[PDB]
Amino acid sequence: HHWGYGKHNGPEHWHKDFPIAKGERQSPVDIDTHTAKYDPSLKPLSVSYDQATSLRILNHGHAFNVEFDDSQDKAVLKGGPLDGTYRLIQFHFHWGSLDGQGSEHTVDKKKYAAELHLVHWNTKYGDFGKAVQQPDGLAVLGIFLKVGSAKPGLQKVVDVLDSIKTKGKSADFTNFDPRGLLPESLDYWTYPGSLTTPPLLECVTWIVLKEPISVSSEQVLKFRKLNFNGEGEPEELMVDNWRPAQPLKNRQIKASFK
Ligand SMILES: [Zn+2]
Repeated sequence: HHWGYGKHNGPEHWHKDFPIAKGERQSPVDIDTHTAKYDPSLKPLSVSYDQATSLRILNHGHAFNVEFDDSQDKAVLKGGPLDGTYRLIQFHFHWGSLDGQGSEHTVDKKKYAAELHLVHWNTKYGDFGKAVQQPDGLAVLGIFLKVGSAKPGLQKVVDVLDSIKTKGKSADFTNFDPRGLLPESLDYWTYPGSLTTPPLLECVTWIVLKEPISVSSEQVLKFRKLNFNGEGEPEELMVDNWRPAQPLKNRQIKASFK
């Protein structure tokens, strides 16, 4: 027995094993566009992914991660509300069983078909493990996905999903350029939050892009064919692996645009 997204081990149950689930800076949250404050002091985001080195893709049971080599400053995020350099370590998604749900963050209560998370850690802390124990340890770039036209740069990812259908499976995944997953504009909203899966540590500085990217129905359909279960176990489709919006509490959401 362990956490998951089912009726008996879902988000509503996590607080029992991870008390911080009821914390003061939990994520995701609903972004109220009319209450978010424009902050002129916010610097533009600086994304340097030209030297990114992807290594592998694996199904860990709650989603699939594309891992990158983070032994050097190859793919980094700087600027915006960030102080220092943050290295990209992995990216993953959160999707639904239907196109009307799947994203973790919501905009004026609107849900998107999926949400992409690019996770980076503050180099000042030496490694990811130490970074998660700090309030400014991680920076996660959130991108919404809506169903429409196909996204060319995403196809490489969808075509290998068949090789990592079940929990525990991994496959070599080299030379993937994450730049093909970014929208045209880099305008964003930002707020202090947490990881959206256990251990739910409150070490994240969220950067949610205003502009979603479009993916085709066929592309998202392939995501839905993945399994939560391991090989040789009853098939349980990997869908709705998203956590519901949490109370904003004592926090303010800032916007880089007005
Ligand atoms: Zn995530």
